[PDB]
Amino acid sequence: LDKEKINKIIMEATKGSRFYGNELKKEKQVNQRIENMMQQKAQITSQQLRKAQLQVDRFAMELEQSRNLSNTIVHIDMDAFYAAVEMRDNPELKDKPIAVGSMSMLSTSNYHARRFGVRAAMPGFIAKRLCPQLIIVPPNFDKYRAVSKEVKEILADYDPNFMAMSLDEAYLNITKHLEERQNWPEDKRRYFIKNSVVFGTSAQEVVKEIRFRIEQKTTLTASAGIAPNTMLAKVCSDKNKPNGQYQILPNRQAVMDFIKDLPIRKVSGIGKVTEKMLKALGIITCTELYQQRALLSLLFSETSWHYFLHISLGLGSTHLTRDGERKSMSVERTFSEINKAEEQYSLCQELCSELAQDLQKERLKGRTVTIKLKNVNFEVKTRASTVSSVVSTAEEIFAIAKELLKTEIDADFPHPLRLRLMGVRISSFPN
DNA sequence: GCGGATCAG
DNA sequence: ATGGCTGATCCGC
Ligand SMILES: Nc1ccn([C@H]2C[C@H](O)[C@@H](COP(=O)(O)NP(=O)(O)OP(=O)(O)O)O2)c(=O)n1
Ligand SMILES: [Mg+2]
Repeated sequence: LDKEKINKIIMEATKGSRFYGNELKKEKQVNQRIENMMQQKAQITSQQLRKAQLQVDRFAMELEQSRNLSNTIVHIDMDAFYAAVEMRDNPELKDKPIAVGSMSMLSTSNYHARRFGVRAAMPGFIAKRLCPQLIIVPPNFDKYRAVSKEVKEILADYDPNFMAMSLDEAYLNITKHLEERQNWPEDKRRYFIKNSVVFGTSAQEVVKEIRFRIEQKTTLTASAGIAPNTMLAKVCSDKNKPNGQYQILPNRQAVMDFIKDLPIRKVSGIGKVTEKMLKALGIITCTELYQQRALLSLLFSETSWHYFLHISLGLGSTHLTRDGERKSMSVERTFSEINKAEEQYSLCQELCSELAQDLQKERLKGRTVTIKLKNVNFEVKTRASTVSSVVSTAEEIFAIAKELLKTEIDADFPHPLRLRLMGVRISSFPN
């Protein structure tokens, strides 16, 4: 279906909804935040812009001098992961469009179904408008976890200190392995077909191994990115997707050749809002981001333009820092409307218990309980409280959450809170 | 330390 | 009729 034809059908089915109303209310809150930045741009002198340009360029010269091309970074991302698993274990779905999820929401969709515009985080009922011929299969998360365990076993060979970003996703540092691999016999890098095949000593080949072995072991395809830093690897991982690789060779020129015309949206970290904000300054590509680096040092905060500059120069992380200890744990749930207050407490109590049982698992305890309430027009509130004593049991959490919830019900009194979603988070763990 | 928001997969 | 979850972080206050 045509790109014009898609955005129309959604607008047809979506217009008038409670959800839709909130999306406008958000888009207005966005556009206002744009217009303010513009009214702030207007009041910048050529002198300030100059003073900035030297400040940024002194920093940029520090970053460029610290650049590091000596590491080899691989990013693996499974192709249509949940869909592919369901396709794998049901041939009848192979030549056909599908989506994993419910009528309420979709986790993913196979490439047959994207051609109709159905994708992740789209509700099922809308995807059925975009394609009535769509088969929605409920998610089997346990299978997906098990598949992930099968691939993480492979990936351990090449980097034991690899880090996984989800089930389908993982960065690897293959520098220590590529070093060892140069002087390996063909016997140590031969794999039989499920007849025998051997793979080369190059980075492109090591990754072809990984992708091969995965397809043998799981009968599923993955794409990969090869580059000197994580940020980069992550971008090219999506370039030849599905079932394909891409390398940025470790030399300054090749890096910059790619960056040159790369849209900012294709970077991990730059989402829809930031795209629109930077688009409002005529910044769409990564060289335009470099050009305006002075302007960006005055409009955005220190951490933001620092980040933008790393991106501008094609820098990123080159060692995979081990997964640190968690800083929060949470649970939330959607339901058909709840307005009777006693039911809202009972639900809060259930979420609080679940959250308690999750902490029990990891033997953690915290000081800051935070509820989350979403009403039937999709407006989200959060309410927190921090306590002196560390808490952990179902009761203690509920004790604190009950009061926070009370404060809210009393606030609208006599009106009932019309909730569609409630949540409970705990945070502020020890040092 | 809080609440609202963005982003990721 | 049906518009998800969990965790991390940032911005402004
Ligand atoms: N919003 C989202 C995004 C992804 N997911 C799940 C479904 C995906 O199969 C899995 C991995 O996401 P992903 O790598 O971004 N894309 P996916 O594997 O579906 O296909 P490709 O983008 O690799 O072609 O996370 C989700 O449940 N909710
Ligand atoms: Mg994927």
